[PDB]
Amino acid sequence: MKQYLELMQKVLDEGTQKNDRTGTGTLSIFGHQMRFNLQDGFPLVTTKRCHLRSIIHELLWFLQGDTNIAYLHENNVTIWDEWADENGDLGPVYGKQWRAWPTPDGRHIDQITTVLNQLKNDPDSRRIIVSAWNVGELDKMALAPCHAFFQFYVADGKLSCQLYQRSCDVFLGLPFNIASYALLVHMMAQQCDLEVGDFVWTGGDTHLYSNHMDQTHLQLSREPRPLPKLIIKRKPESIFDYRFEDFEIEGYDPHPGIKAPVAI
Amino acid sequence: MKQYLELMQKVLDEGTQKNDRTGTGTLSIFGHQMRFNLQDGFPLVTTKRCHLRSIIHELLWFLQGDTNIAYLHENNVTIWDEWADENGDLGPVYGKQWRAWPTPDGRHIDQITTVLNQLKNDPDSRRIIVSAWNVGELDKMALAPCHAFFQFYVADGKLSCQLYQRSCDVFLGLPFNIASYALLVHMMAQQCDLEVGDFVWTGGDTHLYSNHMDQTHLQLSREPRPLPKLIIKRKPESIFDYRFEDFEIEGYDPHPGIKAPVAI
Ligand SMILES: O=C1OC(c2ccc(O)c(Br)c2)(c2ccc(O)c(Br)c2)c2cccc3c(Cl)ccc1c23
Ligand SMILES: O=C1OC(c2ccc(O)c(Br)c2)(c2ccc(O)c(Br)c2)c2cccc3c(Cl)ccc1c23
Ligand SMILES: O=c1ccn([C@H]2C[C@H](O)[C@@H](COP(=O)(O)O)O2)c(=O)[nH]1
Ligand SMILES: O=c1ccn([C@H]2C[C@H](O)[C@@H](COP(=O)(O)O)O2)c(=O)[nH]1
Ligand SMILES: Oc1ccccc1Br
Repeated sequence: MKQYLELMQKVLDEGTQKNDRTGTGTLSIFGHQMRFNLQDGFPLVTTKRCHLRSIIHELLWFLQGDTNIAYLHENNVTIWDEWADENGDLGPVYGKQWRAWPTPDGRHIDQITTVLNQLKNDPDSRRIIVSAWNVGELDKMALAPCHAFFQFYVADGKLSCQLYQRSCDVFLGLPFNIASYALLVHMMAQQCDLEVGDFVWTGGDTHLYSNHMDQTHLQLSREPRPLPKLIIKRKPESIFDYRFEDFEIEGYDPHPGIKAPVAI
Repeated sequence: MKQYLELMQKVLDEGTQKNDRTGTGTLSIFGHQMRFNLQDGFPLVTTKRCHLRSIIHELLWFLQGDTNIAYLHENNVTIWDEWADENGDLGPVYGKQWRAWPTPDGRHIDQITTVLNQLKNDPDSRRIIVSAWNVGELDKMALAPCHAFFQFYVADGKLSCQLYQRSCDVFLGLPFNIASYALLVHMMAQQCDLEVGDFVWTGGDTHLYSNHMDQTHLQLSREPRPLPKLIIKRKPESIFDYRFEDFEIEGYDPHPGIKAPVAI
């Protein structure tokens, strides 16, 4: 899509050359922001084929708060395999913080229920926030949260959300990340009887890996196509009762997929 | 400043009529970002006179990590008076989280020292972050953090920083907030022997109060003037050893101050 391709081009034109944790070099920029009016269509990249299966399962998995990959495995979703230990545990990553942020006094805070309580009883609140950046638990996590913190906003009967992504691989991760949060907004909006507003993506270290340059130029040579439409075939009794089959993408006609390998 | 006036105009043209904490109505937008190349001069608004005295004392106070207002009072800084209790305590706000974030196991994490350690040993890290959004301690704070978290970035020998502000009164608080963080970047850069890069400001609920409309129109009618230059007269042995007198602003020639009252 337009916003995405503009960012890719920006990284190419303005990015500075610098490596990553003892590894592949990158071109990076710091601080960028894109806005997607969800009423204009579901923001699933069209300049390359993207699959939503893993994205949907991962989101349902996050919402359940259990950080063991068992559920992902039961559905043959392997995106977290390289980070899980022999027992399938990842430590207190995303889901754990979203649903059970541990306090110093022994309590566990359900931020998702909190946000829903706020959207229902105090929609104009300026602190409808969910943070996964639990400083005291970073060392126990298989990896530090990338999509670290998001905030909701309501105006004119529409639900908007802004995500702060501290680090972003523009080619591989960004499309996935945008789709994931767009889905969450639709789900939250359905549960609150609200229309969807804007999804605002804000990035920190936004980069392109040196070995994805040809892939980037190829995708930039393609014209974005009309965005698909997200359909939720059922209204669950709560944000925790959604099922994989409840989602359907309509009118998605992307260009062919583009493979982008990674170093180890 | 150009960026600041543009945001102010944006709120006026695109803002939605939204009410706030049972009180004064506002015009608000959600999600915006501004960039200040600190190499172009210190970002202290010139379309209205702004005083840095309280801003400097508050930052030094944040860095010391003590949340009692005693130090502020010793220097006749009264900006936190309305939120402090009879003993002058504010609960675990900003400073406490920056310097002693409590973990579930009883430890207290010094995020400022952590960040300095990162800038010195691993400047390319994509997780040089400080967060004041401690979910488990929000209820104990006099007020929920507004400038909720920030991230540093290093490229070409320059230090940049991006702040996420969840809520922002564009007229009264923003100028203060921008100056505060710009000062922090200068201090951090001096300690790490780096040049100053960009300060990126990202906002959540960005608004203008209905009773500040005349004041806004007045400031918008004024032409911004060349930005001043920040001078640090001494290089302390550490980020915690700065003193009020170490700072000096050169070439600040602003338009007259504009008073903006608040309801109670
Ligand atoms: O670990 C991943 O893997 C894939 C991946 C795909 C092809 C490829 O060449 C490489 Br490298 C990686 C991924 C994505 C969806 C899937 O259904 C499967 Br399976 C795998 C992936 C693509 C895009 C974003 C991803 C993010 Cl944000 C996290 C983890 C993965 C990830
Ligand atoms: O609590 C404040 O007060 C002042 C303030 C000034 C005039 C006025 O009409 C009203 Br209302 C409030 C402020 C600012 C600097 C000072 O030296 C002193 Br004293 C007071 C203020 C101005 C701009 C930003 C502020 C922020 Cl972000 C926090 C707290 C204050 C604050
Ligand atoms: O949702 C995600 C998850 C991971 N990554 C990327 C970011 C970096 O490319 C790499 C992680 O490196 P660090 O930021 O942790 O240093 O994986 C993303 O872009 N988006
Ligand atoms: O650094 C600061 C501190 C406070 N405020 C403002 C934001 C809102 O105008 C009000 C706080 O309202 P809530 O976000 O808490 O609802 O004070 C700022 O703009 N900047
Ligand atoms: O395989 C797919 C194709 C299009 C959209 C989602 C999936 Br998953």
